[PDB]
Amino acid sequence: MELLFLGTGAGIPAKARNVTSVALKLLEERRSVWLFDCGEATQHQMLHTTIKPRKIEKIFITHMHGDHVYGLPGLLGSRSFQGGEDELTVYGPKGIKAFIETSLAVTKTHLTYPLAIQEIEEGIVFEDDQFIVTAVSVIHGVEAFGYRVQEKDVPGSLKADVLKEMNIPPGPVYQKIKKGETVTLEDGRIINGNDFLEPPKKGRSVVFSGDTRVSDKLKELARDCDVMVHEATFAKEDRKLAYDYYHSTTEQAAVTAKEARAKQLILTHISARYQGDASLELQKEAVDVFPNSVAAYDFLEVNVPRG
RNA sequence: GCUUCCAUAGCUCAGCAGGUAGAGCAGUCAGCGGUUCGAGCCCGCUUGGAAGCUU
Ligand SMILES: [Zn+2]
Ligand SMILES: [Zn+2]
Repeated sequence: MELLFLGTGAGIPAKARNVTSVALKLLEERRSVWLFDCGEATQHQMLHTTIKPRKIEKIFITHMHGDHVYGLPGLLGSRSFQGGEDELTVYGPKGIKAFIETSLAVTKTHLTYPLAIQEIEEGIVFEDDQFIVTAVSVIHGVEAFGYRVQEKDVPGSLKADVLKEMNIPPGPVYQKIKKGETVTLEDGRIINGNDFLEPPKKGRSVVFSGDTRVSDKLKELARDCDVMVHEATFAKEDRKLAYDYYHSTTEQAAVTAKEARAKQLILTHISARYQGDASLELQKEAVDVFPNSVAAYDFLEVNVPRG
């Protein structure tokens, strides 16, 4: 589980930072990549990385603003052109279906893969045996969301040495014991799988805030998460600019991660006003409140470790 | 440059939901790391081959 930042810029693209797009690498977990917002030139940034368009399984959109969506028709089109076979699921607010379908029909684009566009609302957006994604409404003026990718608890390691010692040879019965199933051995021996299993390991959690003002709903959504990817468009000084433009400051994002009891905070959606040298100042403004703060820059890779 | 299939006893390609290597002849399963109880098979990356590259 890795977080590759493709775009850390707010509103209009800059030479330093391209517009918003964060990739959630799940190659070991599910052989795929999950995108969090797809602003213009996301595909272009992807050409300088190991992430391939065909590797994308689902794209989650926070809000309909152009710096988060204008990369969608190009990325979807290229995936089909690279020989895309597997399904792609676009999650977004009301308007995303109109935007994708119109931009693909007028351009005369026929996808070589199935496209599912789910117009989401506050609650569980996607759920299966491995992951559970929940969206929550955020303060931005326009219909905006905050996502949480929650990895469901994995079953504990097999006490294989215990089985080997008990004259149980390694074979296809080992995966059945790993599930906890009461197995009937070749020589007629009944054993409970759960007895030879270590305590289950707690799953990882990444939170993508999108564009938002200081929100209590976002604090609750990011409860005890491994990595909180919060937007910090402005600095501590530009507090009034943040309110009037429906955004958050470095200090505001740091207070949220502190109260949510998050392990790490990554500041994204940074204004073009602040340069490479000024980025450290923004990071230190957040570090004073929440120490494990990182001000994200283009092509930043952050690993999400397990417990 | 990109994206997709090939590299296994000096040499023909056999292999299976991943269960501890099956043959013709005078086994560092290309390297390394990871996932896993366990990797030829799964995920990375580094090497050597082949084929596509119109929104
Ligand atoms: Zn934005
Ligand atoms: Zn916005």
